[PDB]
Amino acid sequence: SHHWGYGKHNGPEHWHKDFPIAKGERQSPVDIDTHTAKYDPSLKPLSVSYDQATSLRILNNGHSFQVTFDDSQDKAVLKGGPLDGTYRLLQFHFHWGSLDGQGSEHTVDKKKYAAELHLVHWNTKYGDVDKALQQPDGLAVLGIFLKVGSAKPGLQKVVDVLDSIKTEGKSADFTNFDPRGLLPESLDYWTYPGSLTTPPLAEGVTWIVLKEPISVSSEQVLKFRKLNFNGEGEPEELMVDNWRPAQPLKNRQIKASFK
Ligand SMILES: CCOC(=O)c1cnc2c(NC(=S)NCc3ccc(S(N)(=O)=O)cc3)cnn2c1C
Ligand SMILES: [Zn+2]
Repeated sequence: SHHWGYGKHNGPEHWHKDFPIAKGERQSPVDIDTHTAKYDPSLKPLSVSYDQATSLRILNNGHSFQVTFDDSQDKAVLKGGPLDGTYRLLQFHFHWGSLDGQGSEHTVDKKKYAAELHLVHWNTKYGDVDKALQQPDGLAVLGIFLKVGSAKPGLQKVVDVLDSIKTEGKSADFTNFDPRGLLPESLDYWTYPGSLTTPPLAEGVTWIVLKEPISVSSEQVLKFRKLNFNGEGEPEELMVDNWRPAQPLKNRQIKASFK
């Protein structure tokens, strides 16, 4: 267990004491005001190249569940859009709510989605993720909203393994998972400079938030809500509402890839 969390005594309003950058100039997430975001005709097309992805493990880390990838070579990469050079996929994880009307970190005209998927990539010009974490352009997170409706077939393999990683520190083999199955049709996006949304809240992320949500079923998101923050044997505290709220935009502009 880590000291920080999402509760009354350790949640987002407390994080600044250990992580003073929590009150910084480029924190995430933010509200995306669709009427103030501006179309940027100079944004290059986004390239999501996930066909050679090598998934390794699925892990309950006490704040989310993550799927980890082999990032030792250019396998699954993000390029183009606002990005200079090549960003390698390291992991994905989710944020979700106790109810379908909350759970996302980003908001769209103050609308909260049921959940948000973060695909976390690092800039290969810095050689490893730890070095990338120290740079203002070290990371790129592709954010995808989840709404409750039809099931997402490409998520079901994830849902079906969550019973094996109920508590903090549990992991399982999770090879041959294809993250292409988590993507919506459209790659239309908003982009802005921001931060990690969990400690250490490092201000090194280029955010790329897709406009089109994916639909997941009520049964799929209910399985997320059966996970536990606690380790095996501690009082049961459901892993729900593991989202940081919108932070001040301050001196930033959100750009749109689309009209
Ligand atoms: C040299 C190879 O390094 C590693 O093996 C390594 C290092 N770190 C990780 C992570 N965790 C990461 S990168 N955490 C930082 C973070 C990111 C993204 C957001 S968000 N919520 O999207 O803003 C928050 C926080 C997950 N595997 N892994 C691995 C496998
Ligand atoms: Zn995240």
